[PDB]
Amino acid sequence: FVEMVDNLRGKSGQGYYVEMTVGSPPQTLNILVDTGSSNFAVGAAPHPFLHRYYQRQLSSTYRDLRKGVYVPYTQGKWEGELGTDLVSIPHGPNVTVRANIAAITESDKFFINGSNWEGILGLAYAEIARPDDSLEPFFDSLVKQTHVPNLFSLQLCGASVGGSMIIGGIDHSLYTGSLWYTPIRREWYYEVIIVRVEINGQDLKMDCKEYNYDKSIVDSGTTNLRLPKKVFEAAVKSIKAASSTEKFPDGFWLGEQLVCWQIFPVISLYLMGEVTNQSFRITILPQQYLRPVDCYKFAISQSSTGTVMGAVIMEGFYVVFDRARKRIGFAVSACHVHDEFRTAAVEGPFVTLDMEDCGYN
Ligand SMILES: Cc1ccccc1-c1ccc2nc(N)c(CCC(=O)NCCC(C)(C)C)cc2c1
Repeated sequence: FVEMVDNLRGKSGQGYYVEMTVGSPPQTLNILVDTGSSNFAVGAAPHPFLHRYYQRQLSSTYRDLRKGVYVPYTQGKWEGELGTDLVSIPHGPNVTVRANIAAITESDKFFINGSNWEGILGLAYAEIARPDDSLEPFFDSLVKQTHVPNLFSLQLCGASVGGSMIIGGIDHSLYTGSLWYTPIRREWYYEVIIVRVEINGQDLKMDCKEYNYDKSIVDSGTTNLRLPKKVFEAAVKSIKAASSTEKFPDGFWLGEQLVCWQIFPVISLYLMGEVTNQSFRITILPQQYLRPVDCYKFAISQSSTGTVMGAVIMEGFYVVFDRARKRIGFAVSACHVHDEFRTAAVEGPFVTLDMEDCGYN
């Protein structure tokens, strides 16, 4: 999978995108890689922020589904017109798939001014696709129509960002040590179960249900580590404690301020393993959750929809979305940023009882 190496670009905080083609003849677009959504949606109108857009009138293979779709978010939205067309990934597998495409015709606070992408590739499952789960997501269409294996893996290496999306396989050059797998609890988001959290080696001693209150997901579309409020409150209280050599205001912890200088504690997440009463832990450095924006912001925030393992987690690990076996693999990434005193790590096995009780119902 050599030519798929380094097929991801982007800017800090603006997500990772991959090059794709749509229609016949092929129209090239940069498309965000997003494991937290399930729609393949592309700009189709000359929005002033867009470098380019889907021009359906130029594609002989375009087919109109004659149905709109409306996707609101927190004060933002995009909406579009559903259709199908031929889709390829130039630095991916050598195949061409007919996939659903949502031609974005109206949006608000969706496209980013100054960014270099024009659409979004939802890699999650049909259940959270809009308008309903009958709109087959792209990767499902890819797997059904070709012999590409039902998995993909992501190495996000956080000016410009870089990374690799390996469609249908695993490139063992992109990680060190062994892969450790956590089960996909349910196929809608990429939902997983955190069973224990440690700050600098010290457990938070919270009922593990809180770590997954509502849910916990793996999301390449989210920048930060998003923890439930009560877990976030307890998490920052511990990170605050080990960080007494230097005192910042309270608002900096809620995402309100940056400071440069031109000692922090490591965060450990224990994930449910593949075997009863067996878990493993992934540990990230300060180089992950303190994102430069030599200045840096604090990239851990609270959430209402559960835990979100975003780029702060994924940029330290090679992550394997093993859809065929309903599991997610983690391994130390060969590109993660680390000093010479501490390293990102994936360790196991550990003994953890009542891991199923950690999931919310
Ligand atoms: C921010 C926003 C504004 C207008 C339209 C869409 C978006 C949007 C697009 C894709 C997203 N993809 C994501 N993975 C996320 C974060 C995770 C999340 O809440 N997913 C829920 C489902 C859905 C992504 C809203 C469809 C938020 C997103 C927000």
